Amino acid sequence: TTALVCDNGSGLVKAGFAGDDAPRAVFPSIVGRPRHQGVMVGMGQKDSYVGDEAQSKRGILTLKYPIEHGIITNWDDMEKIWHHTFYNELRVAPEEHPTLLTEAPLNPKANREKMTQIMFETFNVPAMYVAIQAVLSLYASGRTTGIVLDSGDGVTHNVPIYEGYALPHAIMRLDLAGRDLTDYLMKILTERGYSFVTTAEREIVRDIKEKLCYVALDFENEMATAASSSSLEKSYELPDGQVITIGNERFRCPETLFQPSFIGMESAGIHETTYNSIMKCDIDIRKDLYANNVMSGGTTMYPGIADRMQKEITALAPSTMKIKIIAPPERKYSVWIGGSILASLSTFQQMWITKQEYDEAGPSIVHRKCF
Amino acid sequence: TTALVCDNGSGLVKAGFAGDDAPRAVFPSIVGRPRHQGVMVGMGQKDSYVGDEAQSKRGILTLKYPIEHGIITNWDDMEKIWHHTFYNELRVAPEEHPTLLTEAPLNPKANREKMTQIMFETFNVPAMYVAIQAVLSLYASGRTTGIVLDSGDGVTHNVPIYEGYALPHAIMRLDLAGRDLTDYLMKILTERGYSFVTTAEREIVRDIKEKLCYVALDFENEMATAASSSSLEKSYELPDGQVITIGNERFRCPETLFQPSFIGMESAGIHETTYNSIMKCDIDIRKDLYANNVMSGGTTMYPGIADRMQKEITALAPSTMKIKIIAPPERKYSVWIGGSILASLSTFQQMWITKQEYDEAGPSIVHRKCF
Amino acid sequence: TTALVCDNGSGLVKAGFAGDDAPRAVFPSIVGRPRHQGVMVGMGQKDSYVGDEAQSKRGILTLKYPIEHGIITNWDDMEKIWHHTFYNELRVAPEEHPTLLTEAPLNPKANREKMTQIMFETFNVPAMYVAIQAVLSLYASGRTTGIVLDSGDGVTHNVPIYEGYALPHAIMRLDLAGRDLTDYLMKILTERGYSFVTTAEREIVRDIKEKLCYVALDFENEMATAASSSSLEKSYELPDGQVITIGNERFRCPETLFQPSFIGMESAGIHETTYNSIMKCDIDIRKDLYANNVMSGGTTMYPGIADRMQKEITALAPSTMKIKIIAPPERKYSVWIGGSILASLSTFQQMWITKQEYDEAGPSIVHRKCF
Ligand SMILES: Nc1ncnc2c1ncn2[C@@H]1O[C@H](COP(=O)(O)OP(=O)(O)O)[C@@H](O)[C@H]1O
Ligand SMILES: Nc1ncnc2c1ncn2[C@@H]1O[C@H](COP(=O)(O)OP(=O)(O)O)[C@@H](O)[C@H]1O
Ligand SMILES: Nc1ncnc2c1ncn2[C@@H]1O[C@H](COP(=O)(O)OP(=O)(O)O)[C@@H](O)[C@H]1O
Ligand SMILES: [Mg+2]
Ligand SMILES: [Mg+2]
Ligand SMILES: [Mg+2]
Repeated sequence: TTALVCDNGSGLVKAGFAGDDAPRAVFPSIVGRPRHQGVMVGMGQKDSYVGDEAQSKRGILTLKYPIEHGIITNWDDMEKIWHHTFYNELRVAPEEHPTLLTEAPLNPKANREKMTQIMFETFNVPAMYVAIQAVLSLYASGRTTGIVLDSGDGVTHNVPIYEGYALPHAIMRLDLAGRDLTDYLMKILTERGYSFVTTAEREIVRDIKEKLCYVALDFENEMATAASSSSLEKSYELPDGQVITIGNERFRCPETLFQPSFIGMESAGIHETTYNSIMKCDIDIRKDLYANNVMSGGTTMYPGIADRMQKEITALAPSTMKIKIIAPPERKYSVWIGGSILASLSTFQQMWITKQEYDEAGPSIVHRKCF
Repeated sequence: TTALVCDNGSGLVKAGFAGDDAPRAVFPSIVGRPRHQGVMVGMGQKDSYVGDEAQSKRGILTLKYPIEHGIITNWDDMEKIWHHTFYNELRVAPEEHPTLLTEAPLNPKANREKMTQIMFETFNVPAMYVAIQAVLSLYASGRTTGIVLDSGDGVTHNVPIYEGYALPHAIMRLDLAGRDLTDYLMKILTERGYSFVTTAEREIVRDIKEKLCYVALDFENEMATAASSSSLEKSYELPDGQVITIGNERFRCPETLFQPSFIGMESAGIHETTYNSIMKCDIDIRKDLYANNVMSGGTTMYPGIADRMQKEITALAPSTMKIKIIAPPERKYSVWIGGSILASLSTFQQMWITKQEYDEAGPSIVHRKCF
Repeated sequence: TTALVCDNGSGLVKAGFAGDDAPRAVFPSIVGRPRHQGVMVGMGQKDSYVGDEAQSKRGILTLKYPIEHGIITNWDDMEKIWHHTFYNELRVAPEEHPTLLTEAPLNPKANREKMTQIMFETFNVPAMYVAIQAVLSLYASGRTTGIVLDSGDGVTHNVPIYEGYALPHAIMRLDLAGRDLTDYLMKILTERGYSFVTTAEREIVRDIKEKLCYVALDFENEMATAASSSSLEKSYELPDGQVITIGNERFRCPETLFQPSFIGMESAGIHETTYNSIMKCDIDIRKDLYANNVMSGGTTMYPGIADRMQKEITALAPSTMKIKIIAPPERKYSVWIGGSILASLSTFQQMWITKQEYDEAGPSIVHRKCF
């Protein structure tokens, strides 16, 4: 039976069949419920819309993300989304196909406990597993060593690995990701006048960000150049033809990745986070982590991010050494690609949590058998 | 049993059977009484006349409209109109038939309350319903989405709808319609000495308005042209042989719809009201309302009005949009046709207010079981 | 030289001198112009009227508000109102006095840019300063640690301030204020038949609101009480001579504050906004923010709103905390009184913006020498 690799990301749900090389389907993880009053008798049915249907019709809906910082907060929505992805997207019976999920490190235990409980008692999947995301990212690159910086929609996390051996005492999780960047872009935009408030309008600010934002290579220089002239301005068209124009916002918003004091946070930037992640590990493996940075996750698709991080980390690490910022072209999907790779292995097929094992031991097994 | 549709307008009662595509009865909504002595013997009885039997004898009658501005102001006579419709036009005792009525939006509660009270207590219909006029207008075109502009005889109101979900904060009503324009035409006809002072002469002026008037496409150019030439003047023959000739009145009277300050009202024209109603809707759907602007009501029957709405909304709205005014050729009965379609839904048979329910809860039930 | 303090309200301009106890002059911020034509020579002159004189004659004027939601939309008329204050109400040439102004938070930048440019180029004030309204609101009360819930005529906003160190990432600004409550009241007064359809009658609805609206401590309970008994029905006398009776509108009108979905808005009520603004702050400072909720703004004078806010917030904050609301009688002028306090301090004299500094650096200096 061909396994399934369901990466229940925090912003987008990626899914597909093991043995493939790209997800069968992608779509946002939003459950929309109508907000106004229905007058047309015999029309306006389907009290709730999920996925792309609620994405397009968002004018009359309220968009709820069930995942808030990588931690599933509302469960009824999550069950809804899993049923949707299994049936109306993949179009297969879950009770015959192994599944492989993904989770962030340092998550509350009840999260994955209930994840497995749902998978086994609602969908009756024959087998399932819960892998960490950076390990799959490091498979997707095809490596055994490296330090993985996977920044999704909810969470940012470093996870140094060396020759297959993870070093949990240096894993660092920094809860600052794409969603916060959009919520700060929305707030800065008012300086020009534009007011984006409703839940739906976050999905227009998100597109503005995805379309126009780029991380600076020298923040001070970019501010100076922007102030000098309008060379950096770019105009965007709302869904009402009205055109908006943003200048230095384009690189002020991503800057928050490196100076979380923009959003008020105390944590340090991602460059210092990765550096301090390297320093905590054993001194004799630092050489192969300094030289094997491997990015992942969507948030790392801003132009100029790689050069900026190269410069910023090299301004920290000892000069004689070499820092190499590997950025796979499809890093937006590395976790799922690695999941497919893992589910392909013959050696791995002895590590499944089978329905008999779950029935014998109970939900708590998923902690023992899973990293 | 078969239901009845009774679109009790302010100018014309349109009553018939659900299923047909036309009203079975169409008579004016007036109730006349004699203002002269009755020296004849055994002749001139029936102190009051109703409908066309009143119109044909308007020589010796005083005409009254039981409905004014869409709020019923004389129930003793609206009862006579209902009695006439049921018993002489459709020729059916209502006690057997479900009855479907209509009321304009923002129209006081104590109006439909007393309408329900009358229908249940006096005629004793098995069940009934009060559907808003814009919504039926929207069914008649079979659409799902658009901004409905009804311009009846006494009220002009908009009701934006997207995918079936109405927006109560964008329902803008403008009580300027056919009777205001009839009175204004009577006012400006005095410039040429034509003095129409009574009610019968108001009916004659209403026929003048229907027969001659048309909406200008550029008011200042039309005024200059008419003032500089006789290309526009037209004639009409009164019911005693005298012949009248009118000029720029023809397009001055309709223009009041786009400039109510012609009659002292401060509100905005119909174009501005439509734009404001759309612009109170969510940004997500304005692209779909711009291209689905419906029309209805008798007063929008002027030749070239659709072109003027096109021009005004095109000038007002953002340049990157497709304005398209939907003007069905049969749009004089659009509300009634929509009602006929609505009453013939199997899903709508659960929406009727049944006699037992009103006996239980009372007139206020209409505020619950009806829009 | 006594430095004025000109609080720029959206609905009421509050002006006076620094050091006083309360404003020397108060007058509404509207600019009116007649719509009809003059017929008698030497009468009905001076096409434009401003403020209270426009209020007095509003029967023949069209009334425009230069400010919308706190953002000066009509500069040509705000200039006239500033001229009016300086040269008729206070009756002092401004170029002899430092002039302290105010501005709401999260307010677009070009707004205060031009607000400074006009002040320095038309009136040529020797100095000036543009404070925030929450900081002044907290000055007036003499505290140092509070979260001001300032509800005005254009903007409702919270601002947590602790020991004088603001938290710029927690400030919230909602575009719901007195004017929307007035508009919703004017709409729901059509449920009874009263039609208020002119810019002149917006002020009659405004006074009906100010004089008969009150907030319910338990919305559903008050609705039941109103339906069951007429004890909540009170009558009012319109200037035209008529009389009106209003039942449950009296509290249905201010309820838009706590369930903004009544006016089609999605955002959360004021109590939820305050709770969120307190939950976005550091952990250890919430204890003192809970205990110093300082109210302000005219919209907050609705009887029963302090109690309502305290009752509602105590259901969100953990039971162990001592939620307090401070509702001084003079909370309407709080911002101006705070400005009067600020201008008199001896430590403030250095942070003025002087004519020479503006000349050397232009309007951009406002973002640098203020908050
Ligand atoms: N081309 C892009 N440029 C910038 N940001 C992007 C791009 N694509 C996706 N993102 C960001 O990535 C987030 C969603 O994608 P993703 O990182 O993969 O979430 P997740 O892994 O949890 O499924 C969004 O916050 C979005 O801002
Ligand atoms: N061809 C026409 N041209 C101009 N005005 C018209 C035309 N037909 C009807 N009207 C006007 O519309 C009014 C009646 O239209 P109607 O839709 O039936 O009003 P109601 O809301 O009561 O149903 C009349 O007063 C008449 O003046
Ligand atoms: N006692 C009151 N009760 C209720 N509303 C009031 C009261 N006083 C003023 N208002 C309303 O608040 C607004 C004026 O108050 P204000 O705080 O000064 O607005 P702004 O800050 O913009 O100057 C007006 O819309 C008015 O209707
Ligand atoms: Mg991810
Ligand atoms: Mg009509
Ligand atoms: Mg204020």
